[PDB]
Amino acid sequence: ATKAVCVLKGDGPVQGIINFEQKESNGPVKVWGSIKGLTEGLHGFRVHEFGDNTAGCTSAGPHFNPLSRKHGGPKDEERHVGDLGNVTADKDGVADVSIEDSVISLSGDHCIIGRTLVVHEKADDLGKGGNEESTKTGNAGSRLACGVIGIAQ
Amino acid sequence: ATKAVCVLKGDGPVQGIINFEQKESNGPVKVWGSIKGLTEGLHGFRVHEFGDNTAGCTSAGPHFNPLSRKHGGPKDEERHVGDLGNVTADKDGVADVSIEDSVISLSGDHCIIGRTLVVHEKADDLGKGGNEESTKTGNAGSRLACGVIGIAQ
Repeated sequence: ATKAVCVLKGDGPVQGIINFEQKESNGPVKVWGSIKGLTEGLHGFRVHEFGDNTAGCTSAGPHFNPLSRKHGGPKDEERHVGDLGNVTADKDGVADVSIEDSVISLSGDHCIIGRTLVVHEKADDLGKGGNEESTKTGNAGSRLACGVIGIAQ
Repeated sequence: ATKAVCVLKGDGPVQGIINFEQKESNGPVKVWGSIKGLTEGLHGFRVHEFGDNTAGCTSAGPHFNPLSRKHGGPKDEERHVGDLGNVTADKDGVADVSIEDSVISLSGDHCIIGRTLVVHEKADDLGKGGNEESTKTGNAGSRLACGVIGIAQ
């Protein structure tokens, strides 16, 4: 029963705390928490390859894709392990997060610990935007805030 | 040949970037970089158990000592896995770091990825301070800055 947490920060007002819990080695991971300072609406929510913040959220690099596949949505078969979809911010700029995902993991080949969680400026195409970028980054736009995913108590 | 990195931040002016590199699974780990905003002198440098920054450096928890040994020094036989000794800040408050350690690791049982790196207010007396604290926390003082250790490119 591993747990993990992530504090999200950026140059702007976007900030939040996300928690992860995976009660079983091969079970689903529950991720919940909230993010504030967001514009009302949908925002891309992904895990990027590197837990490197030497240069802001940019150093986090590309989507976490352990097995080179095209970009897609959380429910898709053809996706990136790191694609968690979108989080939704209400009129007050606050996004309450509660997701359950069984592709990402807190251990094994899909372990996201030590990697970066990012919330993007724009909603995630889920690869259905109809252009190059879509199938690549879902056109989520700039990285608003991020943090390294650490082992929690 | 895994690599890792950590951006150190706190409530004060202390901040820096540390890099880790372990070219071989069972080999030593090189850690280097620099920290600024430090008072001139020795400052404890340790890896703590949790990559949890929900409550500043406090949430990082206890030393990373998966082996229940008494506090030791970097070169001391019995030391915590997480005890990296001290880093030294020059008159300008800058500490240049270059260490090589073979107890911590970027993989396996001593894997420090996902955990927190902290630089302390006081020098780590390496368990040689003469009291009961020395052998617990080398009498290192408050946590000046920290960051979660992430996987680097």
